[PDB]
Amino acid sequence: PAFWCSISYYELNQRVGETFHASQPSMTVDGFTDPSNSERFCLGLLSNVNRNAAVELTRRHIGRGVRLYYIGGEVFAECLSDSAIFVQSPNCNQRATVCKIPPGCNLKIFNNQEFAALLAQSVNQGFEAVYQLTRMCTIRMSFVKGWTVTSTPCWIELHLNGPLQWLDKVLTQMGSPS
Repeated sequence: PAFWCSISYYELNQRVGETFHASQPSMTVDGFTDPSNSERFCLGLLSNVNRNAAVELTRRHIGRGVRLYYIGGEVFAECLSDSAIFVQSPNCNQRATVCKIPPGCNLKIFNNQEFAALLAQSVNQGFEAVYQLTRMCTIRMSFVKGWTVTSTPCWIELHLNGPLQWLDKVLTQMGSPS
């Protein structure tokens, strides 16, 4: 996939900034006021007229944030911030729980071997069963405070394009012969 994922930033229930499209296998999402580029999604420059003290307080603790890694269809997250990050990944929980990644730690947030196995099995269950897997292609992550997700001050939503494109391909193959 051209862009392995798209990342959208949120402040409580408010969408902030444009969607980040990841083209590099490794990149960071941090709270710095630097311009974003292919290797970093910087949340510090983003403005929000309706931003309260709670959100601005959290934003100051993001720091180095999180480094995301894409390899072999798998996705890993590493907490660079000195405050923890919290991930809600259906695929990860498949082994709605929120995982806490403390400072300096790492976790595989998307297992493509697990996904492939669930996909092969889901085909036998029908179109709807395969489509249900789209839910594992969306991962939410919050900075500093864990958790609805709209109740956390700073969070991002990732959409994994590789798995989604694969699901599209399979669903297409399931076209009824009639």
